[PDB]
Amino acid sequence: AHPWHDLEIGPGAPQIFNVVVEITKGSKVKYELDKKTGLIKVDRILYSSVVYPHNYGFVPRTLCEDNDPIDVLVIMQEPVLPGCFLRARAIGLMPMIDQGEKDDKIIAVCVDDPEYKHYTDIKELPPHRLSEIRRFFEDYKKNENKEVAVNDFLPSESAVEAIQYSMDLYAEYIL
Amino acid sequence: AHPWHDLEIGPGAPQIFNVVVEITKGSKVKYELDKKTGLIKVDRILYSSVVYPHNYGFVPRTLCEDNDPIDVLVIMQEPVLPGCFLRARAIGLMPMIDQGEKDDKIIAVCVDDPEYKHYTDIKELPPHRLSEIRRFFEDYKKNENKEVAVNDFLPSESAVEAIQYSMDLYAEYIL
Amino acid sequence: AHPWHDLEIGPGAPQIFNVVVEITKGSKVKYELDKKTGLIKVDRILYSSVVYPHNYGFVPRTLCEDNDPIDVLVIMQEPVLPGCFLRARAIGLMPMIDQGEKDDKIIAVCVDDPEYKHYTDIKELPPHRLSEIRRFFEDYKKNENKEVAVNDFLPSESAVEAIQYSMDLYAEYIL
Ligand SMILES: [Mg+2]
Ligand SMILES: [Mg+2]
Ligand SMILES: [Mg+2]
Repeated sequence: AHPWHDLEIGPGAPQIFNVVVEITKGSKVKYELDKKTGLIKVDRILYSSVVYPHNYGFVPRTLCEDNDPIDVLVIMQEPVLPGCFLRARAIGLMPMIDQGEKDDKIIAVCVDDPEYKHYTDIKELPPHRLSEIRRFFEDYKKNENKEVAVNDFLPSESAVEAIQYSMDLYAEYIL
Repeated sequence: AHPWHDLEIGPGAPQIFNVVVEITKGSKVKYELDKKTGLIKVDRILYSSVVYPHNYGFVPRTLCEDNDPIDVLVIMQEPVLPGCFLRARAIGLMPMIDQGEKDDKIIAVCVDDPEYKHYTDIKELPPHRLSEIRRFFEDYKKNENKEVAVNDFLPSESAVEAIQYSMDLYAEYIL
Repeated sequence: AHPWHDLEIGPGAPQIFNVVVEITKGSKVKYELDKKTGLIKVDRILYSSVVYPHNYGFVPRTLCEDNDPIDVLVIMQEPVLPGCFLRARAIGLMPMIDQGEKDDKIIAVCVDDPEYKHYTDIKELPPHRLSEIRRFFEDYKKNENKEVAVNDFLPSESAVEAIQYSMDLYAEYIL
């Protein structure tokens, strides 16, 4: 199964959905799905002594304006390996700009993680968590001389609307 | 290749056989094969501060009464990653009951591990190893309020008979 | 996608090319691509207390006299996981003999690693690095009672010629 096209989004979408992990919490390696093959590839090694703050990946059968599936950061107890998928609930949305292009990220929790599965909104999180996440995306390409502006987080309903829209775009631009 | 259906069981089956690893020794993440896609998914994060005592997975082209392929715990020197497979010899069988349902596990060694490849029966193992394994399966779902009873281990020939039966069930219930 | 057959070698071949990693830097597990299925398998656990000095794998759509794709050792900042691929530049060639059979290895860097992407020849590396690499391949099967002779390293152009030849052999012996 191709993890973008063949894996189902999950019956509970857009509220709950599968996430294919590309990058493990704590990693300096920026892995990405290779869209053509469905394999995981090294896009690059980060140019700063920084690491992804949480597991990170994408939602199957979604599509954004950047021609990628929608991105998700998944808060949970444990590191998850690239290429594996998990079930997640959207709890907030982080709008941002990467060199003039929209690049919004979903903030989610794993619904099968007994510690985090009961979160439904990012306002429930310790605020430092949000501060660290925002700072990561403002920092992680600085040493590539690439400009990343991050805006204020939005609530879970904004995230759910983003997911739904990306489902629609995928369904439209398929065949 | 779908790792359940397309990967061969191995010429030496039922005595020696491929094992597709789902969970690495030391992990708190309960990964599982997603039967439909052949991808590895997070089933859950364990609900106790426990970890899998050994690499853990399943045998291709097998089927049990629980509609899953047969489960195998593989004793060896080194952690193995989810989605990779290895060659194993069955050396014992651990019968158990998960909430009233049969859920027996094969105890095996990796035949390509110079340290463990010469084991042919669980009675050859340091007995604590068996004690820790049994205790793990009695413990690991307790905090999910799920009941798991584990019975006395059986010899390698009982394990080989279990494997063979699960080969037969797979061959029957295919097409 | 089958990682040997279906993944492209990369537009820049033979100078720059995809590498599918089989073994992570620091590993004692000798993983290998299973040619038939495209899955990663445990070939064996190394028989000495040694570990791979760098990430290690193969180039898609190549073929050598040993009926395997050509082998590559990839020098870079970070460990890469089995089954993932990356973009690499050939910077040298290590000729060797494994029990009377040719088994030459490419020495490469990851072109997406900001630290190493500017290397074009192995003479640019700290010489100890070459000493450690050579010694690894002279050591790692000793305890299997298998004989491995390693010869003097050759420059990047020798590596590029090896890659190109292995591309040709693959194209010939396909269908
Ligand atoms: Mg993305
Ligand atoms: Mg199972
Ligand atoms: Mg090889």
